[PDB]
Amino acid sequence: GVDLLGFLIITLNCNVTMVGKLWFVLTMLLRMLVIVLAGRPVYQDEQERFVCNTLQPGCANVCYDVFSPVSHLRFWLIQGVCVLLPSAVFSVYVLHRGATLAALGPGLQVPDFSAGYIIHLLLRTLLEAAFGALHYFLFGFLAPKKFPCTRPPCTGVVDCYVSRPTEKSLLMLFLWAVSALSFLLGLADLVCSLRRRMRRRP
Amino acid sequence: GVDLLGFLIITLNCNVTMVGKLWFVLTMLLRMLVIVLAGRPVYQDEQERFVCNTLQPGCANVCYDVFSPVSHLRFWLIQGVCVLLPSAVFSVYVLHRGATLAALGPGLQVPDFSAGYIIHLLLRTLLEAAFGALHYFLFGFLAPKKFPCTRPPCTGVVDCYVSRPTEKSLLMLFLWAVSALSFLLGLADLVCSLRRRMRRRP
Amino acid sequence: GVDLLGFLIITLNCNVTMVGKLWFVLTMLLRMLVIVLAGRPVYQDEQERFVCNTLQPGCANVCYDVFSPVSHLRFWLIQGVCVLLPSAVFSVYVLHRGATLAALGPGLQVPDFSAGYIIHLLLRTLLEAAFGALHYFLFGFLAPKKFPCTRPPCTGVVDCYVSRPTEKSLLMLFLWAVSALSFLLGLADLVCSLRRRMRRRP
Amino acid sequence: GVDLLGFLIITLNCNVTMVGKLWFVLTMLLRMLVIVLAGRPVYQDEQERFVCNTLQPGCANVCYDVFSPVSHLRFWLIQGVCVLLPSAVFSVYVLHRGATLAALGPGLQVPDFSAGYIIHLLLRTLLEAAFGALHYFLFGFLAPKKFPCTRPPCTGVVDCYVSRPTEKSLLMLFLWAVSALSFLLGLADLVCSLRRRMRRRP
Amino acid sequence: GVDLLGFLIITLNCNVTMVGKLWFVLTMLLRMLVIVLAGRPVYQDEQERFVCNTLQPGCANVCYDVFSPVSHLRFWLIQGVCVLLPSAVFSVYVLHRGATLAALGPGLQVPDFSAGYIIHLLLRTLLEAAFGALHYFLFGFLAPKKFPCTRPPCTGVVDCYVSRPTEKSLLMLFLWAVSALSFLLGLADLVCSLRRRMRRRP
Repeated sequence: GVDLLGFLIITLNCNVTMVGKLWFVLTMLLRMLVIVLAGRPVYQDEQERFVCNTLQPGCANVCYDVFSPVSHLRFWLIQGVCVLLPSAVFSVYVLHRGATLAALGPGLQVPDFSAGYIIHLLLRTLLEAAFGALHYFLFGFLAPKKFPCTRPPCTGVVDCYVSRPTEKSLLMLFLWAVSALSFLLGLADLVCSLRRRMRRRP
Repeated sequence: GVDLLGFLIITLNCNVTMVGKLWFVLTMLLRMLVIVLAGRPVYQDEQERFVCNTLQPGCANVCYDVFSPVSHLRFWLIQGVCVLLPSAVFSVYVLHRGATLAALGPGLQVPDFSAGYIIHLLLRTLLEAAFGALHYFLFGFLAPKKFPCTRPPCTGVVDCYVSRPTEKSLLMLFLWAVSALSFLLGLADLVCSLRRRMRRRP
Repeated sequence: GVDLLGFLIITLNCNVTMVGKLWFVLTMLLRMLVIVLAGRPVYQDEQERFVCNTLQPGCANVCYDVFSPVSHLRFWLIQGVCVLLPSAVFSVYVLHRGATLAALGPGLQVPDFSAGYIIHLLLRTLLEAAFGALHYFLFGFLAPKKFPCTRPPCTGVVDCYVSRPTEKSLLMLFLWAVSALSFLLGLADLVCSLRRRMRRRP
Repeated sequence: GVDLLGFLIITLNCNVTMVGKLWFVLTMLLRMLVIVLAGRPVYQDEQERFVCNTLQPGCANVCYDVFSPVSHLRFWLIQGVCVLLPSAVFSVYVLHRGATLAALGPGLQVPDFSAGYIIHLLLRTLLEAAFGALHYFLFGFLAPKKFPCTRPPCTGVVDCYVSRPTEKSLLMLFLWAVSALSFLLGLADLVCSLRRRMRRRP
Repeated sequence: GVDLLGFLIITLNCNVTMVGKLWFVLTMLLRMLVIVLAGRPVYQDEQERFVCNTLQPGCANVCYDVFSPVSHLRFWLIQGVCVLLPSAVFSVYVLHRGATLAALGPGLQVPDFSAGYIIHLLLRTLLEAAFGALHYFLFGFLAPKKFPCTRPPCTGVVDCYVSRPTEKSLLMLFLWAVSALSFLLGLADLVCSLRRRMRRRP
């Protein structure tokens, strides 16, 4: 005996575990906020102050283009969005299936969206290992200090100096630690919400 | 027997299909977020580091002005806004026609806004083909690496070097793939929500 | 027989026409979003790359200061805010007069805020003609391509080159078209919501 | 006979006058939006283009540091936040005292938070005169056009040119007018909500 | 006898004291807003205008990298996020335990989340002393005005000039004062919400 803004929050809370909620808080307060606020200013002058020891115009542009085919700030952003996509698709599905069932009508009788949670957890877990492997195989662990350049529109070999590599290496380690910690939180929910299912099935 | 914050969400959910909701999520989490967050920093120094091999002041300004009459970041933003406009006009219309009917008053009796959905889908689908054609005929597929300039306030032919073309070409391909995938989602909803209409009409 | 979050949306929806709602959508999705997102990056380097053919320090600063006493981005922002102010004052007034009347108490009995709509429409319409006239008399229709400078801390006449004038001229024409189209929407509501009033008064 | 999302808006609306609501709208739509959106771009290159007629490195840095100990954009932001703080503390107090009283329980019986309004108005009014006096005694009314510098790491007296002083002086006058107009709105509410109190006390 | 959007706000308000609410307002209106809005522009050109008295390319990059291993803006942001994390975890826990208990069902009967408040307060208080100690031992109290550099890719000892140190020193003192004031607010809530607990236990 509740209103429509009643049994529309219980039907979404009772189908998600506390571990998932705290994972959501951790993944949106320590990952999607640090990247936007403290990641953009750091990588604002990666090309402006990429000083190369040369004088022929155009050597610096190609040298920088060869040095970094794609900066890892965009890699972090893409990985963060692709991790959060399944957590939104499932929420939309739950809302659609919960707000349409009350229209027909008949101490609560909330639906049971449990079979749609394990698949979501599996997809989210699988989407992180591939991204971690790509991160390791593309960017390594720490940024380099100087780069040698040989692609000639210019004459010779030009050694260029990277800008503020220590802070970049610190931020990379921080994000690595955050992702590693968040992987275990999502792995512990799949092994706990699946052993709690076969128990309640005589 | 529901309140006003009751039969004001069902009357908006029952008139939109799950395909449309997931298209909305995809078009606002992978298109309107990537452009704002990762598109602005990339195109921040397109003119600052457009190095030209010349010394007469003023050759660089006109050469850049001839090179790019309009950058494609603004094109992407305009296309994204113009695609989402019909999806907001219909929502406003539904809210206006749903919150006014309950004022008069008489196991639910929700209205049927189905004839106003096919027209919206047709307009949204038609608004994307023209923009795709314009994108292909204006910007091509990949960015160039060097530009020749002849418009003289300066003396001769000046070859200028574009800044970070590889990352720009990667982002353009990503956005092309996203738009191509989103077109089929909007096309499959029109062919499914129209065959499901003539069935329920004896 | 509704709650307080009941007859507090009808009392605000029944007093505003569909034309006004779609005008609100149009002038907040195509005017206040384009200016913020695509207007700031364009006018970010108007002074940084205002190249002048001189060598005496300080000629460029005064030449730019004489060239543009006030950029038109701030003009657009001020006009946009001053247009939207009346649409918020009336909403605040309606909420204040609707949430205080239900406290006393006595198939609905919603209030009639119609006399307070024509005055709002008249003020909003009058606030746009003056701004349009100021825009035409201050900035013209197209940006110039080069500027002559004579105010001497420097020696002679210095011709400076403006940065990316074609894109600026395209954006300003787009904004002109948007404002011109929005003026007629606000003019057609005053002539329709006033002829529909004298009819219902025997 | 209302819900909790019922007698939680009347208990906040009935304790605030229309003058206060319109002052809030004016102070958050014409003061906290202009500063953020149009104040940040103007003061973005105050140091980048502070051209000084010298050649010894380091003279420009100290000359700029002596010229502007603190820019007035931060002064405006601090004043704006410190003005709005009392208007939020009182709202939090009202919510806390209104949501806890309905738990115990017993044509409405709304509480009377009037003695807590005059003190808030007095504090808000007193917090603006001091800031106005500080603004006048620190920044004056109009920005200067050129600055003489004598603090030597360099040799001699160096005259530097300020960047775009006319637009800065226009924005300063606009903000001065806005603050002066807003002071009277807060002064007229204290003299009206206090004469309307002794009347209703036989 | 309330709805679900009823006994879901009382169960969260009655478990938090007014001191905590005003601390939240203070630590989100004077700490998380000043840093984002007035902290980013100040530290935007810390490396761009770090002038060094040398001519060999690459000396400036390493000199700046040695001078500031990590800027204190990121330190402030990390400390602010880590302070607010416990205040969000507890809120999520309260919502989860309050929205699930009403599903089963049985002048109010709100739960008592008091034992879960002292632990949260203790963790939040302990998380600030360590950060304050780190701030003192890493950045001191005032920024320096000039830096000597000896790490050679360059020849000799190079004295570089910091950019706008006075404003940085003023902002750092302001943030120090804000943090010091906020520490006592969180300390006085633990000593008051613990003496008020043993009283109500015969």
